[PDB]
Amino acid sequence: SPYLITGIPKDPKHPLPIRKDIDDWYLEQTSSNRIQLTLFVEALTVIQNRPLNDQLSYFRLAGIHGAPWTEWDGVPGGQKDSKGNPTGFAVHNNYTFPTWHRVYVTLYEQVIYEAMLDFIKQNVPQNGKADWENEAKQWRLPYWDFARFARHGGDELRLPILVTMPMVKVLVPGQPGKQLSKPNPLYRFQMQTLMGTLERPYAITSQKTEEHGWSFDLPFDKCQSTTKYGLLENYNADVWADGGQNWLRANLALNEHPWYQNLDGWDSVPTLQDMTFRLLTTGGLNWGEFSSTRYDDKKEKNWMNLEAIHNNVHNWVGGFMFSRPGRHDLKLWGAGHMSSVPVAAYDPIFWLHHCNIDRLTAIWQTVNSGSWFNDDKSKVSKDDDLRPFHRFCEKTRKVVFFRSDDVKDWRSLNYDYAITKDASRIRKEISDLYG
Amino acid sequence: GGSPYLITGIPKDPKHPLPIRKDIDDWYLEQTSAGSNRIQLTLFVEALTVIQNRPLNDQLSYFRLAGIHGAPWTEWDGVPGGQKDSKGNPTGFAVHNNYTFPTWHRVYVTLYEQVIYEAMLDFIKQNVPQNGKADWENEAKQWRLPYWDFARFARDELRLPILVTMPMVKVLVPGQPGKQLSKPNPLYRFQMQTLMGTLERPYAITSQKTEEHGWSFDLPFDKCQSTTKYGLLENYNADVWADGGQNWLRANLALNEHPWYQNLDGWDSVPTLQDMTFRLLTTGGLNWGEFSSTRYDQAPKNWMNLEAIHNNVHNWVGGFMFSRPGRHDLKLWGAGHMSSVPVAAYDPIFWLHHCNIDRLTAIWQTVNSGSWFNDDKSKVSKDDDLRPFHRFCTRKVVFFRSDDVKDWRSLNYDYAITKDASRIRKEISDLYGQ
Ligand SMILES: N[C@@H](Cc1ccc(O)c(O)c1)C(=O)O
Ligand SMILES: N[C@@H](Cc1ccc(O)cc1)C(=O)O
Ligand SMILES: [Cu+2]
Ligand SMILES: [Cu+2]
Ligand SMILES: [Cu+2]
Ligand SMILES: [Cu+2]
Repeated sequence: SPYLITGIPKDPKHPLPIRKDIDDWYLEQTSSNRIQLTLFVEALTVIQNRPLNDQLSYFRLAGIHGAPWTEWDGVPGGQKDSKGNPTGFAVHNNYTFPTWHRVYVTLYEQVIYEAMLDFIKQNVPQNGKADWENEAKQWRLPYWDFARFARHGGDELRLPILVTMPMVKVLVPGQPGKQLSKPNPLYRFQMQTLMGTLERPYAITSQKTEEHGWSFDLPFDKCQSTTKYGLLENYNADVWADGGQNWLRANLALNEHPWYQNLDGWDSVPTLQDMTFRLLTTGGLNWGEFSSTRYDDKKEKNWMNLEAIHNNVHNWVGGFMFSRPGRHDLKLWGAGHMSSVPVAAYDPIFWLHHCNIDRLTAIWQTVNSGSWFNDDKSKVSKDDDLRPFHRFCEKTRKVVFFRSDDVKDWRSLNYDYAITKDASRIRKEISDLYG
Repeated sequence: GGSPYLITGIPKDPKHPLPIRKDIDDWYLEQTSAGSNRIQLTLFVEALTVIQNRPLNDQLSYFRLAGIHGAPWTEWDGVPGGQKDSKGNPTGFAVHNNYTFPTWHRVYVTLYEQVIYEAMLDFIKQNVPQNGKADWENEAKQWRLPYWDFARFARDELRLPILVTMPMVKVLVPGQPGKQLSKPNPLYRFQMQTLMGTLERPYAITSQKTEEHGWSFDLPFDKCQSTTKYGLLENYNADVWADGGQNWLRANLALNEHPWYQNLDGWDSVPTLQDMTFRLLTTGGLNWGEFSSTRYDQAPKNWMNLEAIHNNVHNWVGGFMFSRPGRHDLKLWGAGHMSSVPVAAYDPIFWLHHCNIDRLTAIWQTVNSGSWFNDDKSKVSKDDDLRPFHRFCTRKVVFFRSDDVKDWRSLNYDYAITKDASRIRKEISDLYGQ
């Protein structure tokens, strides 16, 4: 420490590699080689199995966001949210929501790439290194396009293919023709014990949430594994230890789009795809309005801001009803990690979601040049330190925290998105995907 | 070695008179409570894991025992497979749509229970400290196959068993008090080491035809490595199909929404699964033909026979919609093994479901003691051989017959509800009455 966040280093043979749609990428891989898939699976597996005292373990990286609310990279915890409760470093309900998360996703991608290089050095024979290093240097964190209809070989939105597979096949380096089935590190994350009993100070507690005006303590302390919808009130806690990846219910929620906001008076109740379309194409919006639920409290007009859409998708992926609803809403009963700020980052889909939130931000920036922390509301937050993320400042030759202006051009972090490559094409592509 | 496997039930020990098959949730809760020694849960898990890991050429492997019922339609215990139905299609030894449905399945469930008990005794011989073997053996001798009470509200909701919904389960380390080990739960699913369509001949599991909204589909069971509940959806990548998950929330939703496949036009009301089960056990005046099978049937209203309720529960547990349905039915989309006759027995819940179907039969017998293969319709099937199941008779080995298992107690098990016959109508009302 400090861990200096840069994005994957620039290699002249690999100009601005793209973050791809994780379903397109998965099909590309499994149509037509499996080297990037193998690298991602093997590297993330290593990262997930690193110990708690390693701040580049999966648990500690996920820990930056929320619970257990500890230090990271020499930056102390002890932060409080608006309710006065313990909270993480993540920015929610402020205009730095997109930029804090832009750095967070790049940290994750960078840590994964560094683990891929270690993998290659240790497992790929000389004859194969050039090719495998080429693939690592081209790889970027895929995004989950939650607003794009899934292909058939599409009419509905879905969690990623790879997220729904408990096992995945990878290559055996230096044994061309050979493959192995391994547990898929994108399917879930689990510790070796209930997360509530981890050594101090890392234990994950239950998390108090409101449902229909009443308080419930979501039993995340009783989980060994992350779950989607697997936690239900008055179920045996042995079920809670691993409540499953109930991906059919997440898919149901995505297509039923039960927005939590009051849409009384709206022109229509949009689908998730249409709400995303409106976000990207409504004219005349400023950075404050686009970026955060903070801009307009009482909205928590025929369009919804980035953070509010993102909040709904979190709920719909993780499950947002622990207590049993009325009979007419039983089809969506169940709670899980992605709906809960303190523990959502433990679910590996968190990062894929946030990769698309970053992509949506980049699209919006592209077609709203100049709208950046400069309205009357968001200007105060422009120069906030994005703790706990450190970088080396070239000008001054100092270690400093990231600030939002440092990541205004996401290309400075050495990744891009296909959709933002050609500004002559982007408006057509937005209509093709989401209109 | 020319030796038929005789099905007897667990052997009689006079200090263990007619042990009971318990409700699997009660049993699991007891086993995991501080006042229990946890030995039966350990033995069940360890024995069923061994049985599941036996090779295909072992006829007492899980795959081969599940294979008796349906696909891949091979021989078992020297009795030839490769049978064909009326329509000309492959069919297994299982009896469906006939009045021997309950008795064929009574023997099948006993076979499973017996193989498990024998594997428990092997585990004890090899893994338990000498001075604990007598205690562990006595627990094995008390153990019987638990039943899933699909019509009883969980501790108001019907639910799959607690234990069936757990991917992992903690068991004892014999001789090391307080020490437990988490292991893959053999009741959660069954899987092979490859996709089941690629197993060595003659064992490969093929796709299975199903009709949905008037169209034929291939349910892609050949592309599954694991059994699934609801995990097979049309137009999903086949890598999802390899293991489509145990989507137990959807199964529970189906149990409580009870989308009966039958036309209920003219019915006084649409009963829940608990009320339909109540009516099965309490409607008087029915004969064995009417109770036992879909074959008897135009149909009666406000009542359903045993086999028809059982069929619905199969569909609701496994998932019965592969192709995408209409908007209103999206909440129950997805297909899985338990809804398909050829492959349902591979899902470990199959046996727990049939244990309760055996229980419901025993209860009905108890309150209908004079009705047994003795109406005009069912009488002709009474003396059917229940292939492939052998027993010793005259000193010859023969096939089981329905009359050999009229008294289930001859197989050395009982149920709490039938052992206490004096209370039985009050117990049916307390459990299942509205
Ligand atoms: N559940 C939150 C949304 C949310 C959940 C988890 C998160 O990590 C997050 O950033 C936002 C809401 O209803 O508004
Ligand atoms: N699909 C059957 C139900 C069933 C399924 C599997 C079985 O093994 C038996 C019955 C029906 O609709 O009637
Ligand atoms: Cu966040
Ligand atoms: Cu988020
Ligand atoms: Cu059967
Ligand atoms: Cu059955």
